[PDB]
Order: sequence, then structure tokens, then C-alpha cells
Amino acid sequence: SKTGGKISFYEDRNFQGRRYDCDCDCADFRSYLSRCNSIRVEGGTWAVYERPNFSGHMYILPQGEYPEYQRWMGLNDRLGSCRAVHLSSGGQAKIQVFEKGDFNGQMYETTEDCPSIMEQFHLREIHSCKVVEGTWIFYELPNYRGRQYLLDKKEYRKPVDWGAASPAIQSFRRIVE
Repeated sequence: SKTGGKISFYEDRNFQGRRYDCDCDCADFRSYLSRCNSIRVEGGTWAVYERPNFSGHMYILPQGEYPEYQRWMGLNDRLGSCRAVHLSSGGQAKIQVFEKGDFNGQMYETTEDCPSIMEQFHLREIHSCKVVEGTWIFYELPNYRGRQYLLDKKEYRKPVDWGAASPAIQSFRRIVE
């Protein structure tokens, strides 16, 4: 009955050393593991953070096996908390973006991923956006690179409403499966 996603962290490379298995979000795993240099994802998609309380660098990990941290693009082997990412299906994911805050300025509507916002819409920044269909991720650098943020069916009127300290956004993609 306890069906769910599962991730395993190993203190040494090649899944060697002490191992820890988690089946739910954990705000502080420091008491069970002092470091993690490799990870195995058996099911589900998870977000890992460099420091406790989902803070510091954040990385999205889909199901799969990573015998070494570099295979997950980790900056180092420090991980203090992890959360399971829930995927929403339904039909066609839809997002709208506005040039000014409070949904003002020019508006653009799209149902597909965008690798470079400036190349597609000639926009250098985005100050408001309404996502209400499926889940969407935004990335600070083109080609889905840099810090990434998970967006749910929500209405964002200010850039800080996205947890971002600046209205800078260069690419976004829809999450499926």
C-alpha cells in the first residue's frame, strides 16, 4: 500500500560506503548522512538542495542511477535536504508572460518550451506571468541552464513572487511524465 518514489544516497562513489534510502521529503538529513557523493533514483523525480531547509543550490533529478556526483552535475557532495517533485498531467500545459509587473505591458501566450526568451519574444526580462495548466520550470540562463525554479498552476504578479531576486528569466520548459 505504501507505493511511492524512492531515492538512495551513498557516502562513497560507485554506490559504496554507508547508504540511506528516503521515500518522502526531508528538511534535514545531516543526522543520517554527513555527505553524499553518488545517488540512485528508483522512482519519481526529486529536487536536492546543498543546505538544509531547501536552501542553497537546487538540482532536479529524474528517475535513474548516478554512480558519481558529476553525473548529476553536482557542484560538490553537500546535500542537506530533498523534496519529491510531483508531476501533473491532464492535457496541454499553458503559460502566459507579461513585460511589466501586475500583468501589464505586452503579453505573450505559449503552450511549448522556450530555449531562449530573448530570441523568441525579443524580451530581456519578465515581470509577471500566469501559469495554470500542468507544471512549468524557469531557468536563469538559455538552454535550460543556471538556477531553475518549479512553477505550479499559479498567478505571479511580481518577479519576487517567483522567489527570484531579479526579473531575469532566459528559458522555460513544461514537465511531463
